[PDB]
Amino acid sequence: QIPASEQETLVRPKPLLLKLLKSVGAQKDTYTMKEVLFYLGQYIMTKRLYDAAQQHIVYCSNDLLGDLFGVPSFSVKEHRKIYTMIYRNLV
Ligand SMILES: COc1ccc(C2=N[C@@H](c3ccc(Cl)cc3)[C@@H](c3ccc(Cl)cc3)N2C(=O)N2CCNC(=O)C2)c(OC(C)C)c1
Repeated sequence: QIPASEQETLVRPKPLLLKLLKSVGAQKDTYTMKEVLFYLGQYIMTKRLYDAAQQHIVYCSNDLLGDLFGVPSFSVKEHRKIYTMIYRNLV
């Protein structure tokens, strides 16, 4: 859904997103978008923001992730919409 060139572009998270990434072991100030998604995925799995019965929805209410994305839940199927929510959180 997302072109490879766009996934491989270097970006600079704002500090709140950076906090999130660091919490699951990220160590740098800049990442490709593909790396940002890897660490966000790790964060969702670590904090169990998944739902066993309807796995395609992430539940992020009362979590830093929901404050950054501006939503209490989102569909994992919507890659462009997820990219947009992440771009809001970059310098
Ligand atoms: C039918 O149910 C599905 C279908 C697809 C996905 C999914 N899809 C993957 C994905 C989704 C969006 C993008 Cl832009 C890239 C990769 C990845 C993922 C990565 C980052 C985020 Cl923010 C959310 C999910 N993701 C996953 O499958 N993940 C999350 C990361 N680590 C995992 O072990 C599994 C899914 O994830 C939930 C279990 C959270 C459930």
